[PDB]
Parts: sequence; C-alpha cells; structure tokens
Amino acid sequence: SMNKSIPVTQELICKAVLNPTNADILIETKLVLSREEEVWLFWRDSNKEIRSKSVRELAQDAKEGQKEDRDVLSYYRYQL
Repeated sequence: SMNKSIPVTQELICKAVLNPTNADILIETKLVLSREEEVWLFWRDSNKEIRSKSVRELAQDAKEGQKEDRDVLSYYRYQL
C-alpha cells in the first residue's frame, strides 16, 4: 500500500510465489558465488535449458548491445 504492507495480501503473495519456487526457474535468477571470487547467476531459457553467466559479462554484453542480455538484466532488476 502507500509505503505500508497490510500483510493479509502480503502473506498470500508470499505463500503463492513460493509454489513456483518449487518449480523455481521461470527464468527466476539464483545467485551463487565463485568459491578468486565472482558472482554467477542461473536461469533457464524458453527451450528449458539452464544457462550461467557472470554479472560483469552481463554488464559488458549490455554495453555491447545484446537484446537477450537486456531482457535478463531487466527481469533481474524487477525481481529484486
């Protein structure tokens, strides 16, 4: 609501969005560290294949003009 919660609908959406968390990857992005350290992210394309790519690689591809990279970054920001 206007800078508030009204948690009744909040707990509905919280319970609901965790059912497609069991079926997690809509293209929902998961964050895993390198374990040298770097941040990698995982998502599944339309043809249902898992893809991985570094965040800096995404940044440089966006600066290079990749439409799928644009889509992935926009989806990631909106998910955040």
